[PDB]
Amino acid sequence: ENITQWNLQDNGTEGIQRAMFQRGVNRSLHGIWPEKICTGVPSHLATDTELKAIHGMMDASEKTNYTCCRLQRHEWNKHGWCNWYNIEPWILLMNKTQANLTEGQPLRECAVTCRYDRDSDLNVVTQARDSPTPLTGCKKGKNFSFAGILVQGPCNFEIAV
Ligand SMILES: *[C@@H]1O[C@H](CO)[C@@H](O[C@@H]2O[C@H](CO)[C@@H](O[C@@H]3O[C@H](CO[C@@H]4O[C@H](CO)[C@@H](O)[C@H](O)[C@@H]4O)[C@@H](O)[C@H](O[C@H]4O[C@H](CO)[C@@H](O)[C@H](O)[C@@H]4O)[C@@H]3O)[C@H](O)[C@H]2NC(C)=O)[C@H](O)[C@H]1NC(C)=O
Ligand SMILES: *[C@@H]1O[C@H](CO)[C@@H](O[C@@H]2O[C@H](CO)[C@@H](O[C@@H]3O[C@H](CO[C@H]4O[C@H](CO)[C@@H](O)[C@H](O)[C@@H]4O)[C@@H](O)[C@H](O[C@@H]4O[C@H](CO)[C@@H](O)[C@H](O)[C@@H]4O)[C@@H]3O)[C@H](O)[C@H]2NC(C)=O)[C@H](O)[C@H]1NC(C)=O
Ligand SMILES: O=c1ccn([C@@H]2O[C@H](CO)[C@@H](O)[C@H]2OP(=O)(O)O)c(=O)[nH]1
Ligand SMILES: O=c1ccn([C@@H]2O[C@H](CO)[C@@H](O)[C@H]2OP(=O)(O)O)c(=O)[nH]1
Ligand SMILES: *[C@@H]1O[C@H](CO)[C@@H](O)[C@H](O)[C@H]1NC(C)=O
Ligand SMILES: *[C@@H]1O[C@H](CO)[C@@H](O)[C@H](O)[C@H]1NC(C)=O
Ligand SMILES: *[C@@H]1O[C@H](CO)[C@@H](O)[C@H](O)[C@H]1NC(C)=O
Repeated sequence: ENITQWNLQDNGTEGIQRAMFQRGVNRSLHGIWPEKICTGVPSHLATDTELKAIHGMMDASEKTNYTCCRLQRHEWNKHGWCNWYNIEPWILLMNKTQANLTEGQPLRECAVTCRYDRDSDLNVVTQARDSPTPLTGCKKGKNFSFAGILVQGPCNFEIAV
């Protein structure tokens, strides 16, 4: 039911993806998304010490030099507080998910957004998730590159039939 999405390295894509490439990071968690989006005052303000505990997750914000904690706080506020109720189980979940992503190619990895590279003739995956979704920037009949791993389809498993 919850969508897990993450960023993948790509020097050709300015922002988080280029920063990950330079830092030798292959996969960095974006968020864990239940159906219910949080509205209003969070039940708890996510501190930098708390958010830093999700080891290896990079901020999408250039203002923190892609470290912590603008993306992390935004994720707790928009998707965390109203569904997890307390910060401790959400940090342990976000951190276990990132620790799993750092290991390499996940069991379920589907492209979300691409940057088509004319030189290598590949759909360089900039964001992926654990379930298939309509693509953005991915060119039809071109193979996908998930932080170096070549896959002919949009997922590292079969969807169709
Ligand atoms: C998918 O995403 C959902 C969120 O939409 C996740 O579900 C949440 O899981 C967390 C645990 O990881 C749950 O948090 C705990 O809630 C306890 C109270 O919950 C009551 O019962 C139902 C649950 O069916 C709730 O819906 C009600 O609102 C009730 O409040 C709460 O007591 C508990 O805290 C205790 O432990 C922590 C430490 O773990 C202490 O810090 C704390 O003081 C206290 O002792 C937790 O906060 C949460 O209830 C779940 N939310 C829902 C809506 O079900 C799934 O886990 C996600 N799954 C995957 C695979 O990603
Ligand atoms: C990771 O991705 C980045 C971005 O795509 C890439 O960086 C680019 O690298 C190229 C080559 O080193 C570089 O090109 C040079 O640009 C200067 C002018 O630069 C100015 O303008 C840029 C915008 O156009 C701006 O980004 C710069 O900061 C700067 O203000 C130009 O003078 C160079 O001279 C030419 O050199 C070529 C050969 O290299 C000759 O054929 C030619 O005649 C000129 O002498 C050259 O074009 C580009 O500026 C970089 N862009 C950015 C954004 O940094 C990295 O290369 C890539 N990393 C890896 C490891 O792949
Ligand atoms: O985790 C993230 C967050 C944002 N982005 C993209 O970077 C820009 C936001 O500054 C935006 O270009 C935004 O595009 P979007 O995510 O909305 O598709 C990422 O790539 N990864
Ligand atoms: O199920 C979903 C799918 C996407 N999103 C948000 O929309 C942005 C673009 O897809 C995604 O980058 C994400 O942005 P965010 O909420 O993390 O700011 C969801 O919220 N839930
Ligand atoms: C991490 O991976 C292991 C093995 O696939 C799995 O048992 C565990 O549930 C995963 N944790 C998360 C947070 O996805
Ligand atoms: C977060 O995950 C890392 C593994 O990358 C682990 O070493 C660390 O103890 C975990 N942190 C918390 C707060 O559990
Ligand atoms: C990134 O991915 C490539 C391809 O899977 C791999 O060769 C490389 O070792 C990975 N880097 C890290 C930091 O795990």
